[PDB]
Amino acid sequence: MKIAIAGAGAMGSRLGIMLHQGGNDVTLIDQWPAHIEAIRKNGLIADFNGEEVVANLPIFSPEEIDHQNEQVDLIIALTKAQQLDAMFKAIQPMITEKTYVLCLLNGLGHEDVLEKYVPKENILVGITMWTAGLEGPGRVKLLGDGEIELENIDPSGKKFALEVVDVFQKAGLNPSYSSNVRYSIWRKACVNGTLNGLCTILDCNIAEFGALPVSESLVKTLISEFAAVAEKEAIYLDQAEVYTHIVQTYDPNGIGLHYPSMYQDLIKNHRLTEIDYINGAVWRKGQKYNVATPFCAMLTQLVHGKEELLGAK
Amino acid sequence: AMKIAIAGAGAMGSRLGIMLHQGGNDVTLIDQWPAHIEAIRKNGLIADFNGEEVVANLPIFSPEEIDHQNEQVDLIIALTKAQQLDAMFKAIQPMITEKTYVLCLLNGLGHEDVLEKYVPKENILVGITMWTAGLEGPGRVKLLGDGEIELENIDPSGKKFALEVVDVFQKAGLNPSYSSNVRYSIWRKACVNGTLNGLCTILDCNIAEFGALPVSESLVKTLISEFAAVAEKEAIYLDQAEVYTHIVQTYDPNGIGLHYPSMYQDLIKNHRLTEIDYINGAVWRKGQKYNVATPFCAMLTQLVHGKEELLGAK
Ligand SMILES: [Mg+2]
Repeated sequence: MKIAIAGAGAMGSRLGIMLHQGGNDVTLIDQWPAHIEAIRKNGLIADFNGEEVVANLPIFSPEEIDHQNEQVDLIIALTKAQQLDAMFKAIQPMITEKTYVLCLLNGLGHEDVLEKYVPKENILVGITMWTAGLEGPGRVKLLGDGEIELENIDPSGKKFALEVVDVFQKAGLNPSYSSNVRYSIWRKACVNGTLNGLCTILDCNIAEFGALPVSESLVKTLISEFAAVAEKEAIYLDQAEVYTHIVQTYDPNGIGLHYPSMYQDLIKNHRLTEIDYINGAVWRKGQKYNVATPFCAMLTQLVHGKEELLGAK
Repeated sequence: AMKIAIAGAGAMGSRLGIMLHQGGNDVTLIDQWPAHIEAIRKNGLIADFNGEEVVANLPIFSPEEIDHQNEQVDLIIALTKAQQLDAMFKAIQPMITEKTYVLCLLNGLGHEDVLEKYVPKENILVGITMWTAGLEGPGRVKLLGDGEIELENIDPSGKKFALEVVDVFQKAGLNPSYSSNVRYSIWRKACVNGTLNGLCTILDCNIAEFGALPVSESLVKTLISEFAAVAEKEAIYLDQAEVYTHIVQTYDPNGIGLHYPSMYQDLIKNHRLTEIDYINGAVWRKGQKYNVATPFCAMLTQLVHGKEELLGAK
């Protein structure tokens, strides 16, 4: 298999090394100049389970890709959501009608960007439980075990999804085909589409939010909107268990006393949030599917208003 | 001679009471303030009325005292704040018959929905009072200046009696007029107050700061649309463009742009409970009964109530 890894961060580097070792043609694409230079000069150097592994993998920045580059069977997308479109536009010369994409991004709706570059039937989604650390440019620390669960988003993509599993198996990645990955991503986005935005706007921690008399109605209204949109994509969220899952976070002996990650980005660090890929994505989908998602719409607008007020970058 | 009960005998109710008494009407005061009841029972209601002392020996009762031995009245004038209106009208029911009308003088939206539990819906009038009144002490008010009252029947059957109330108020010197814009102006005002108030409160910012946001147009217009959708069901047709234009004009730092709206001062400055239930909460309540979606009103109401709880507002 010819594989391009779009985003050669810690996870991308792990996957690249392992797939290389498994006998595949691997090309890295990355936006960190020092990292690129280091890999070009000394190879990708991994502290891989106490053993040094050096892999001489081709690497390019997106601006360097053109017609001359080799075409690939699979692109593994690790590029963060806000650079995804730009990354895929750059690597277009490497894509044919037969090219598949495995999207390993967090959050929702990435297939709307990806379908501009690749048929929908060619899109796979995955979750990785591997860990990885970058020690510096061209150097990664790889420890522990893990696995990758993946799923075709379109029923025509099943055969190739199984072929990616086989490739990943021979590379030691511990893959499985799972009919639950899209559901788990939807379910997680639900969690991230409640506490994140609501704590950020109201300015409070998780247990403080949970204790509000309005918390039940706000959370449940938001879950229902995620569920209404997900249903159009043949994902049927268990709304009662999603609610039970969120209610458990309120426990002060658990993470109750923590502030959610969106609070940390915006309120603590004045950085732009992930809202466009959570409630913003449900809203975008609702608009295309003629499903009303007003709480997601308003929460998205309020968070964007708050970002601008705090001069978030 | 109309029999008139004043529900809420504060400074304004006291003005109306005295003046309607001077016009020869049969006035009864209803009030929740014990010291006020005691002073009025001892010495009558005392007004410093344009530099002259006027005393009016009016009957006065607390709501809990009212029973079927009390007089049944032609008109109740409602001035009790919204938070106590329901309990006030439940208590004064013994004074209401099928022929009793209410003139609601409260600020804000949707009070007819409480009143109609106690007074026939056909008999509800709404008005705006431009008079001023001050409270000097229990049973003692200070009345200066001029004013007027504009009023309107809510139900088309209430028109003749509304006109009769105007006549009564005219003779009492209250400068009344019948106005077919009263309900509209109340809706338009609530619409304005249903945007910047909750939004600046939740986001923590002033009016111009809010206005400049790239989401200000979308937030404001969606909220306006919800107000208009529900008003339409009650045969009030809001000019959504005019309302938006008014809101944009508030962004001007030469005008009120640098100010914070009243709800912000209530909650964010003073840690006091907001009026949200009688603005966005009222649109939301009506929308539910009319099968009209009002989700921005609903969410904004819940967020404001959320913030009240977080700040320990009282
Ligand atoms: Mg700005």
